Amino acid sequence: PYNTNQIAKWLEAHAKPLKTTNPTASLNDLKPLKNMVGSASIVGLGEATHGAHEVFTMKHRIVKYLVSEKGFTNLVLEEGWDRALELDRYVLTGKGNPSQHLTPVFKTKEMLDLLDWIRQYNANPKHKSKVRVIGMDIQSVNENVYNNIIEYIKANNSKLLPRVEEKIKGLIPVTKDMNTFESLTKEEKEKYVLDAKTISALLEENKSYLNGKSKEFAWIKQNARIIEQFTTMLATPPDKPADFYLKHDIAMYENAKWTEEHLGKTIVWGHNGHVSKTNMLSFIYPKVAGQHLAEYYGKRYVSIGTSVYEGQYNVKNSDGEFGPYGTLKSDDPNSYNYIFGQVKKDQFFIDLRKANGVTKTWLNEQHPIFAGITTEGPDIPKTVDISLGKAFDILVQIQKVSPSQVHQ
Ligand SMILES: [Ca+2]
Repeated sequence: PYNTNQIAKWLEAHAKPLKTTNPTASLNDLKPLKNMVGSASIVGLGEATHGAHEVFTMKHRIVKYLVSEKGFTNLVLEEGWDRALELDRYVLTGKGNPSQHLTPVFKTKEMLDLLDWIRQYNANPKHKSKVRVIGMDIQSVNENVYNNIIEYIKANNSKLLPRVEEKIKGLIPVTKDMNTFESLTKEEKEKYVLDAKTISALLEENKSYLNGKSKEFAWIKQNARIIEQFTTMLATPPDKPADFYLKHDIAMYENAKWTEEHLGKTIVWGHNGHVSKTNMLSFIYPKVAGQHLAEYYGKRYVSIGTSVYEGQYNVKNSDGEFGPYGTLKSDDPNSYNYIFGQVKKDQFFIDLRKANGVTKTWLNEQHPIFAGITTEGPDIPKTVDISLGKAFDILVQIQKVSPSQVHQ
């Protein structure tokens, strides 16, 4: 019968102290991460919640470390693939207005500082590599995605445009948002699902007449893949309600995999529930992106999760408004939050894969942990059971958080 008070002492002796959560502070305290990450090709970096300032800034510091010390060149955000096309343009050319395309919950100062740092890093002649910004989410398929396909066909094989031109013209108005598409008739969604399949099929058979062995054709093909991901996910029949979510994270997984496979060492930035190696969002998801990633990459995928203890965070209230209405209550002494919360350090990280004794056993058992869902409601659990040692390879604990600095 292990003693959780002793476990908290073992954690203290093996915890790597984090000096600050300030993005501009020295990266020296992150050095222990070099060997923890090792030669992994893709690292999941989760956020305990989407509404905490310190969580965002600490993740910013890690990206910084991974980019300048471990060769990572791609940041995949839990953001729409279409919206990120504009964020990528911003960090590449400095042109555009980032906050205009960021999802509402991410329209924050921390997010804009992260993007600005990436923009700066990319314009510095001393770095022999640039960081690309990709979006793995598909809550919509705006017109910019369609124009990429239109533009590439017009330029490489304009003769093919007729076969695609208004399949996309009809798809544009119904993919502007999930509500428009799901509010369609069963027969309608299926026709659009076919229109998307056809567009992708068209690019595939005319591969040789479109400079198919190139890296730009790879991009185009993926852009078309996004349309299929969106249409298929929302064409899910009512007799299989769980498939909406299964397909959702299968797509995010595919987009994160596509990035690593075509662009290199990648960083998957998203919620703890989407990068964990086990399903902690089982109350809605049959499987999450992180399980597909671990399943395909094995030791090539490293999963880092963040955890909290005390403080306040932004969350949507009983009226559905996003604000500083979240208050952490790590009252339960059996939860990972309370236990890691007893470590006498403001911030620290640790390699869960290196745990020994009872701590190792305890990490492989199911225990309560703050869920961090963006909405607070009667049917939304505030905590969920999870095996920390199975969900994450590395844990970063931040004892006190405050609300993200959401634009006003
Ligand atoms: Ca999320």
